[PDB]
Amino acid sequence: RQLTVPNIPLNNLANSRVPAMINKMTVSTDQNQVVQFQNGRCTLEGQLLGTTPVSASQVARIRGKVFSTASGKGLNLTELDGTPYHAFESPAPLGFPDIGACDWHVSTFKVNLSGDPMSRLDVKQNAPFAPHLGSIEFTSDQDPTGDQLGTLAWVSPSTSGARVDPWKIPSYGSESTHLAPPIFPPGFGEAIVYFMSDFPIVSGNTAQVPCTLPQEFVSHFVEQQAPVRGEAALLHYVDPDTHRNLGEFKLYPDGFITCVPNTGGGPQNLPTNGVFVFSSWVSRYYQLKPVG
Amino acid sequence: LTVPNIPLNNLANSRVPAMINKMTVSTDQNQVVQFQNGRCTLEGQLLGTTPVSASQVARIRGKVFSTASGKGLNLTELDGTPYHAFESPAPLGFPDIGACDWHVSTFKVDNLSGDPMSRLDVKQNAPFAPHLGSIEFTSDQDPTGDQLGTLAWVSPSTSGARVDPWKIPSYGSHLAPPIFPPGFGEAIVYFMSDFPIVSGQVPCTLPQEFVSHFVEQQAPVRGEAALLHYVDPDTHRNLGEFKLYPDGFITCVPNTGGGPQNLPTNGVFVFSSWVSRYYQLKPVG
Ligand SMILES: CC(=O)N[C@@H]1[C@@H](O)[C@H](O[C@@H]2O[C@H](CO)[C@H](O)[C@H](O[C@H]3O[C@H](CO)[C@H](O)[C@H](O)[C@H]3NC(C)=O)[C@H]2O[C@@H]2O[C@@H](C)[C@@H](O)[C@@H](O)[C@@H]2O)[C@@H](CO)O[C@H]1O
Ligand SMILES: CC(=O)N[C@@H]1[C@@H](O)[C@H](O[C@@H]2O[C@H](CO)[C@H](O)[C@H](O[C@H]3O[C@H](CO)[C@H](O)[C@H](O)[C@H]3NC(C)=O)[C@H]2O[C@@H]2O[C@@H](C)[C@@H](O)[C@@H](O)[C@@H]2O)[C@@H](CO)O[C@H]1O
Repeated sequence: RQLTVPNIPLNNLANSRVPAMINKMTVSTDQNQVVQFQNGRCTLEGQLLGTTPVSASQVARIRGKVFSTASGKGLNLTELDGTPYHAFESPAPLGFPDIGACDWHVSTFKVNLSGDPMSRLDVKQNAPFAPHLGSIEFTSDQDPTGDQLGTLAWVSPSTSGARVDPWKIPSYGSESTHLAPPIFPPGFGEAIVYFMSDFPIVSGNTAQVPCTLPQEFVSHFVEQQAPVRGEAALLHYVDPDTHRNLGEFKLYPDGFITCVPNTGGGPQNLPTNGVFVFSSWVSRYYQLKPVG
Repeated sequence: LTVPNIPLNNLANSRVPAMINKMTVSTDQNQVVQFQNGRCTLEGQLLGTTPVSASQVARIRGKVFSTASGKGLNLTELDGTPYHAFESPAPLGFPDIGACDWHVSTFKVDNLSGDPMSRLDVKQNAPFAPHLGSIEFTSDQDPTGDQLGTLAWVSPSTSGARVDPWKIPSYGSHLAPPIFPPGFGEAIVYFMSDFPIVSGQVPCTLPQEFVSHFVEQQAPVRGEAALLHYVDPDTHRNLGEFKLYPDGFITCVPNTGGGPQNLPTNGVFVFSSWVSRYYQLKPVG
């Protein structure tokens, strides 16, 4: 099988961290910044890593059964289809959100509905946040019971003076959590390409969430199950009307994309209607032409 | 030609933001539907309001403006580019769950403070004019400016009534055409998802990833129908035969008293061959 990437323009691609559409590419202000996102992670051969699910509609979702303690309430987590979550070789159930170090606000419904079926579960990333072992605590102004299924609606700071940094991941343990490994900028002047989406972040530097692979790229790799035939895949980002090559990018086997950004610029200066196309297999050391 | 190499339970609904729970046929197997989302030809032509991504499904974006009785939205496309009242029934991705109230959770696309969410309560009555590019709402919050959001739940238009999610809206005073069962014992296959419906699952005719697959591929149609096998991914056994039509829907011949609702929900659809219109399917379920 021959490796391809989706024939879909950037703006029709979904974020792999939050339920939203991609609106631009960028590079990090610190081009040496290392990330360890647990969603949007998939090898070129189609191996899912971390908590990464297959579908865009599994991204940043939570399902579980409500339980009561002396102190309050929690969810005993299940997979999103309701099957049992077993602590094995994943940080959390598939699709579980990976926006670290902040409060989450998750809108859920009970899976004969009457009145208002929604509950907003407010979740702190403090001590009883133990998704790896299979439970989290929440508070809610509503009264959720039983089998609740929902989606991350918005995020806010853990404490009043603080901010939300969407570039961080949670601490899944309460303990080895089987995390997808860190991603380093791989040298040769290359910077990791991040795909950004608008998302309601309260007290963030911006209201945007980065990811390292568009969700449709993930499912494409899973479907295709293609053999890696080189150290990197050279891609062109192409204008779909003129077929002009707008810039060179490298797609690495571990499942992320790089470019060489022009000083003070980068892929954030490119049109957002282009399509990535596989060009050829290249050596790890292939030197890219600068973009932006 | 290929269809997505992905088990059914990892496929998304194309009419609501939810995962596929199961397949079924309609109780009345001659029932005609006209869904506006989840519609795409085999060659990759989007129809109705159907978008490419599962994260565009059943979403609304617009600018808040003042109406006679309160507030409304002047619609835009989901990416914030202007909506033109033209050939589509509405902005791409606009919900198509007809004849009911909608409850849509939105945020202001901006710096945020406090509670950034508004729930827009939308009735499909006189001012509901999505083709022209406007709808009205009531809300217990105070949304302003550029609001982007997703359908959260639905309820009855009036007290005592029931929600029928098999209906589509009236878009106002290029609708995707109806899907007719083709005859010969074949029944349209509907893909069902759990979704919060007060006083009622939501059906669709193509899982969303089938749509992006067709768009992505731009495959030539080389026969009158595509014969698909539904395969157990763990034993690799063929669990049943289905036909995929060029206009973009799927059929089976359901066994009497049964049907694809009796099949496991973790199987994978696989293209087998091109067949003629009247290729007779082995019954399933
Ligand atoms: C118990 C006590 O000493 N104080 C409680 C208040 O903190 C609760 O109201 C708080 O109002 C704050 C703003 O005026 C703030 O909204 C706070 O939580 C909110 O902000 C924090 C960070 O500062 C987080 O971002 C939260 O996610 C966010 N919650 C929202 C926006 O809904 C409010 O209290 C929060 O929720 C309570 C239950 C506790 O978990 C606090 O730690 C949270 O901060 C309110 C309690 O309901 O009044 C007092 O009880
Ligand atoms: C008493 C007062 O001061 N004002 C009255 C309003 O409260 C009434 O609003 C209705 O409140 C109901 C709850 O008691 C209910 O929420 C109703 O809508 C709900 O039920 C309808 C079907 O009957 C739909 O299913 C709605 O989706 C559902 N809404 C939910 C669950 O949130 C309310 O009426 C709706 O909202 C009002 C403002 C109007 O827009 C109606 O057309 C809507 O149906 C109000 C009802 O007419 O009467 C006031 O006097």
